[PDB]
Amino acid sequence: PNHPLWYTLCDRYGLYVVDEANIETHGMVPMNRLTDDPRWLPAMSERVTRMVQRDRNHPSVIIWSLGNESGHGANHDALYRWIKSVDPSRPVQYEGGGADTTATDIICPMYARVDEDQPFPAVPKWSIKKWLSLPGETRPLILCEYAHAMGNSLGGFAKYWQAFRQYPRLQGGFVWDWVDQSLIKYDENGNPWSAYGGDFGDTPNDRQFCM
Amino acid sequence: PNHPLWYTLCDRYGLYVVDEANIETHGMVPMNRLTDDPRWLPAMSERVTRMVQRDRNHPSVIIWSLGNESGHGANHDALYRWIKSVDPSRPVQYEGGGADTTATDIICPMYARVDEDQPFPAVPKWSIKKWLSLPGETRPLILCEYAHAMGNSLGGFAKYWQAFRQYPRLQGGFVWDWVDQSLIKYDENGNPWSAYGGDFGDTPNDRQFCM
Ligand code: NA
Ligand code: NA
Ligand code: NA
Ligand code: NA
Repeated sequence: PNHPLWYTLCDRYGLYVVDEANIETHGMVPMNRLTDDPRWLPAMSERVTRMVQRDRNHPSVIIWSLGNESGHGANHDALYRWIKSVDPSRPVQYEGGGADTTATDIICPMYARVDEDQPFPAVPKWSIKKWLSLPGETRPLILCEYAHAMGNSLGGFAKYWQAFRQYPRLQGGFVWDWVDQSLIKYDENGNPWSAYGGDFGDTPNDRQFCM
Repeated sequence: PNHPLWYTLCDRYGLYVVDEANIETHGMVPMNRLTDDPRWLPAMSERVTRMVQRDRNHPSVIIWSLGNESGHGANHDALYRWIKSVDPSRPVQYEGGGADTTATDIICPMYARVDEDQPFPAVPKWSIKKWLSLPGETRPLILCEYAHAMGNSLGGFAKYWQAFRQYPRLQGGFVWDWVDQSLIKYDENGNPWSAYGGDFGDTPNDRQFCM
């Protein structure tokens, strides 16, 4: 969840907001180790419930998210249902566990391609066009992250938009992402320069992957 | 309906048969002028009922068809339901009226393309990949006619097969069609040559379109 003023400004200027619980357990092995453990349900529930209690009156918020990259565990199912019960006015989405689990109203993959399947075991990233018509699938598809804009990038962006416009149930997505996460450092003169991962003696690091 | 020996041979050799009623009213304006007229129901019913009564024991017949290019009329709905009631063992398909009407268990367009929509009013031919995922649509898609093999043709045939293999619910199609409808004619010498439309004094005609 963002700074409270962010919602107010989105209300007044006009932007659709996905308000997202502060839950990411990307580093766990497997990714759902904590989110499937009932002993972590209380901690997780507070991050969902106190978000809804704070933000539910903002018109700009149109979708709740259960967090990010925490696999899919039973705690997600529990908290999905809690929101649907407490606030029927907004869809709930969550990408973990394959983007189309029982804890999401919206098929919301990250980095699924327009035409090409990426059939990883357990968590495949189908072509977005194919995903829509998998037997029994009815949900709309909106990418929670796509067109990774790292450095000299956004190649093939037009291909997404052509498909967004042709397929009613492909309703767009969220580019990853808005702003380079570079920090300002100084040399011996007093000249500012853009510092990324590794430039503060930090180790292990993932380097320029913040930008 | 075919010569009775056809079904026997398809039973023994192993081919899947779509058995189709002898109903085509293509030249009406509009196409359903007869099939929506309750006075033509008796005549239509006998073409459907008598086919089912003849052929229902043949294992090779796996799908019933209500005919071809006769628009979509209320008589089609009546007869669709008569088959479903009399023989639950086989799906019913019918292409008229836009290939996805209430009178078909299978989306069965003729000459719908792989990626390109052809948005004709009332009876659009959506791209087959798009058709699958239209809001609310659940049925499988099998083209009753595709890849027009007229003379030097079948360009793009591979594009169809790639999509059939990638999309579970795209379950193939029927090429149009098997055999050139040329006839053997003779001249002053006694030369056997191949004759198409018009070569018999017949007027009006549509020429090489029979091949
Ligand atoms: Na769309
Ligand atoms: Na990053
Ligand atoms: Na298929
Ligand atoms: Na023809």
